[PDB]
Amino acid sequence: QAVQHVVIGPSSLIVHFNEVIGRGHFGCVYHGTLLDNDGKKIHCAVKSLNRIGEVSQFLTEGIIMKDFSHPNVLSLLGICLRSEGSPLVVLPYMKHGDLRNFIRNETHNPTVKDLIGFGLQVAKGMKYLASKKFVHRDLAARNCMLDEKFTVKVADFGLARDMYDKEYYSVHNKTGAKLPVKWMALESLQTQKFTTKSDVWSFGVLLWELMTRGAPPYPDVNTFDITVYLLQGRRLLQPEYCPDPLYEVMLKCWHPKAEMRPSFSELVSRISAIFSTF
Ligand SMILES: O=[N+]([O-])c1cccc(CNc2nc(C(F)(F)F)nc3ncc(-c4cnn(C5CCNCC5)c4)cc23)c1
Repeated sequence: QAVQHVVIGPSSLIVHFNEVIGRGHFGCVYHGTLLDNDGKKIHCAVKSLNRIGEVSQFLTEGIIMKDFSHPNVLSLLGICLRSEGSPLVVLPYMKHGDLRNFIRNETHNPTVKDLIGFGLQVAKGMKYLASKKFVHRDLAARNCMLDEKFTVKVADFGLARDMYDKEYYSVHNKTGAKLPVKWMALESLQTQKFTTKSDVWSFGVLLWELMTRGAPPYPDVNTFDITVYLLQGRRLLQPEYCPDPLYEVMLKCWHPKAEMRPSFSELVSRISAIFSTF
């Protein structure tokens, strides 16, 4: 026990295994139905982890993840160990899928204000995580979800940590770490260490993705050259319809001196002000 408050009884959960809605390196994600305490049926997303010594680490992870709670951070609904043996991670269903795919979709019409609002939401989610001394390491539009109410959830963390799109990652050959090179702070490219200050660099990249509606960053600088491009002081350019003040905020996030970058509390303030004016 001690993980009992995280536990979901098997007969209280249906996983719709024919309906794959996501795939990461650590397992598939399926549509599911959970019967809550209320006795109401709710839509969930279920994560099937394929890959006994490491079982107790999973229960360990479930409880710490359960303690995190915020409107803009992905929440853990529960975990279900079945007779199958494959641990199941139960998370709320995100109607609009990941934020990058939502904005790239040409049939969607998010407004400039919408896009700035998504950004603010992440800033808020990230503010809460940095206060709990949590470093994300992989903040990006592809790793934020969008629910039915246009609420952004910072995901890719705890039991949901994975690679869902291999395309942008280098996997280090010695340490195993995923390295999303084009979202990485300069100092992270050099030392492979990550901080809240490097999260801030990445949030900057995320804002740029928002104001370009999911364009690939630095499409013409190869991976290797990214380090000298940044050492040369060069940075991503202002997208066409990105307000001047917001771009200034991006540039702040990319200052070569980590200490010189704003904190997420400071980013929430500047961006709320931008969001509310005009
Ligand atoms: O953990 N992540 O940050 C992450 C990032 C990218 C992909 C995933 C796996 N995809 C997912 N992970 C989760 C989570 F994290 F809560 F379990 N919840 C999810 N809810 C809904 C959907 C989904 C898939 N298609 N759609 C609709 C898109 C518009 N039309 C058709 C259906 C929604 C994908 C999820 C996870």
